[PDB]
Amino acid sequence: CPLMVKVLDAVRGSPAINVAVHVFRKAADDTWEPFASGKTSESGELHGLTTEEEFVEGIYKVEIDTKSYWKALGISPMHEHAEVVFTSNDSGPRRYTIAAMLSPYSYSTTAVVTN
Amino acid sequence: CPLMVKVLDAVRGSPAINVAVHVFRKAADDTWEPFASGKTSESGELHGLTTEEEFVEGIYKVEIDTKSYWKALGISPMHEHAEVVFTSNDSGPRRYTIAAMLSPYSYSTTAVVTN
Amino acid sequence: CPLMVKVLDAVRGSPAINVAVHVFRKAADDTWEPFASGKTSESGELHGLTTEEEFVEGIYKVEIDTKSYWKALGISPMHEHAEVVFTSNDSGPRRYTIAAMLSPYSYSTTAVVTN
Amino acid sequence: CPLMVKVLDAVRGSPAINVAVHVFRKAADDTWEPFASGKTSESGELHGLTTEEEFVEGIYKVEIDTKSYWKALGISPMHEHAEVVFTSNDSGPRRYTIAAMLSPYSYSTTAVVTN
Repeated sequence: CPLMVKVLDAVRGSPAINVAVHVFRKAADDTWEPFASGKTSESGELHGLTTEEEFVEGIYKVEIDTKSYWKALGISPMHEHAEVVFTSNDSGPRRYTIAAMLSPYSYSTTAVVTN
Repeated sequence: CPLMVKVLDAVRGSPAINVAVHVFRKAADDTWEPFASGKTSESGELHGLTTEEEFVEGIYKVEIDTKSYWKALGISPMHEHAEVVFTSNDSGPRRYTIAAMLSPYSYSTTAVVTN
Repeated sequence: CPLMVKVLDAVRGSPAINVAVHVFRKAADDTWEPFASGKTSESGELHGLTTEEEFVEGIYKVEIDTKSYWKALGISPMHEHAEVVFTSNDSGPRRYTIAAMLSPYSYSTTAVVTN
Repeated sequence: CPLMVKVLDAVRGSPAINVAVHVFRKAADDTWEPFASGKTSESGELHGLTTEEEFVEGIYKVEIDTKSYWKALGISPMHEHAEVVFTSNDSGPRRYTIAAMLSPYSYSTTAVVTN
């Protein structure tokens, strides 16, 4: 509920299905601690990564296995992965949607925060 | 000189070459009057659309024929075109560059206004 | 149901609420005919614009009143609107989700087409 | 010459000036070795990161310090940075340009490979 990840395919105009997503949280010693992970569903959305209790303030990294996605579609991409690093600096009942739009040579990402 | 267009292909990671661009200016009867046109060069850029003298205050529409571009590459796109509508004001800055990033199911257009 | 529109604010990272959206369909005489309209909800989403019975093949213009959105936030924007023009064909998938991400000088738009 | 970075501020419609850029190259032991760095000029462009002789085939990471840019404008952005990882090949086009479009809650990064 507090964190959702959505992956779109800009070449085919479809949800990017079964894309692996890893989320890390920056630890007190500046290292990346593994936090949660999953695969996008048929809608391109990855729900249920975390809970309100666990998703505290911090710096989070979302790494998307775009290369495996493209290769499964018959595409050899130029980007090796997609990575989005963001901060939650607002505790409380805040909901984050991290959306990534993918192409073999490009990505775009948007964060929408709602209450 | 006062109005430039730059177009990139975010799927192939290249300038979008030979893309037709049409510029319109809103007439007193709220219809779009043809103003200028051209096609992008091998660098994805279109220079010389207009002159300082001809480029007066008004509401301008820039339409980039992305559909013909994608079709010539064998790619089925979503959009008929990519566009920006903006107002030229003589109190504001003096050079307008329309920067367009293209993919078959996603585009961005930005007005970059410089002095 | 066949057509959904979502509008996001790239400056604030929030849904764009109460944004007016007009959809037009190109008539056989090359004119733009009013087809449907609505305003985005608190989620930035506009549901129920049309029905399967009404949404036939054709060329559609989705015109988003970004100017009123920005002025309600105290901003006089450079883009006068956002416009997304596309063709629906019946041999392909039938549900279109059109998302637009806004700034006073830029927008990006994504199309997701499902069956 | 072989590697350039260009950054636009899509909220203000202007080149993103004085933006720090760090480039790393993957070493034989899978570690990221610092390769080059610089900052964008008044045109938003960063030239002279490297030379043809030093930019050999390999996997390169380009990290753009978007956080400091927004913070210098008084804005606490969502993202810590914008990054792309790509592979250079000698038997291919020999100029790589990373084009980045920025907003506080949204960005795109594209690799443009030209000859």
